[PDB]
Amino acid sequence: HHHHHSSGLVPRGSHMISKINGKLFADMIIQGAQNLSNNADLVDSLNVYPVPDGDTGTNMNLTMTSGREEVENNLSKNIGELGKTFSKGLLMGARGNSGVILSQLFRGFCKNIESESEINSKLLAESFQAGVETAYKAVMKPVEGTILTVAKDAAQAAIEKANNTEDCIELMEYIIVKANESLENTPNLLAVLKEVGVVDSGGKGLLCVYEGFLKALKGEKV
Ligand SMILES: Nc1ncnc2c1ncn2[C@@H]1O[C@H](COP(=O)(O)OP(=O)(O)O)[C@@H](O)[C@H]1O
Ligand SMILES: [Mg+2]
Ligand SMILES: [Mg+2]
Ligand SMILES: [Mg+2]
Ligand SMILES: [Mg+2]
Ligand SMILES: [Mg+2]
Repeated sequence: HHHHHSSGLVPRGSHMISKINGKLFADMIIQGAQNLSNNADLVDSLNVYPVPDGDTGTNMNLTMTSGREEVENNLSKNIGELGKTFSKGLLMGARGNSGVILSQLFRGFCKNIESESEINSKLLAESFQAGVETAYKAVMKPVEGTILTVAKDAAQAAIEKANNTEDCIELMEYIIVKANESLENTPNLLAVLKEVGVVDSGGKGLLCVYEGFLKALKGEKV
C-alpha cells in the first residue's frame, strides 16, 4: 500500500475547527442572523410561492432574530444548553411559512445535540439531517423546490462529506456549495419559480444563514 507512518510530529496550521462549543455555535447563530438580516429585502422580493406577498425575508429575519436575541442574552459554553435557548427563541418567534419551517429545522437540529457540550463534524452533519426530518414531519403537505429541498440536499451533502472530513470549516464550505446547487435547481421542481425567473425565497434565506455560519467558523464577522 503505502509508507507506514510513525512520525512523532503533529500537523501544523490554525484555520481548522475540530469541535464546536456553545460559544462557537452562538457565533454561528449571530452571524447567520446578521447575514439574513442584510439580505431580507432581497429575499422578500423573490417571494412568489405560495403567494407573492413580499415577506419571506422579513418573516425569516424576524424568526431568526428572536432566536439570536435569546442566545445573546443567555450564552453558554455547553452547546446543548445554547441550542435549547436558540430553539426556544425561534419557536416563540416563528412567522410565516418560511419562519415556521426555519424554526422546525433548527428545533430538530438542536434537539439532536441537547446533551452535548461540544460537537464534531459528524454530529454537525447528523444535526442538519435531524432538522430536515423534523421540518418535513411538521409540514402537512411538503412541496419540492423549496426551503425543504435545499435543507435536505444540504444535509445529505453534510453526511457524505463529514464521513471523511474532520474540519468543520471545510465541511460547511461543502454544505454551502451543495446547498447553492440545490437552490439553483429549485426552478426545475416548482413551476412558478421558473415562470417568474427566480430561485426559491425560503431556500435563499436559508443559504444566507448558512453563509453566516461559515463566517463564524472562520472567526470572522458579517
Ligand atoms: N408546502 C411547503 N413545502 C415546503 N416549503 C414551503 C411550503 N410552503 C411554503 N414553503 C416555503 O416557504 C417559502 C415562502 O415563505 P413565506 O413568504 O414566509 O410564506 P407565506 O408569506 O406564504 O407565509 C417558500 O419560498 C418555500 O421555501
Ligand atoms: Mg405571508
Ligand atoms: Mg410570503
Ligand atoms: Mg449519537
Ligand atoms: Mg438530494
Ligand atoms: Mg480551509
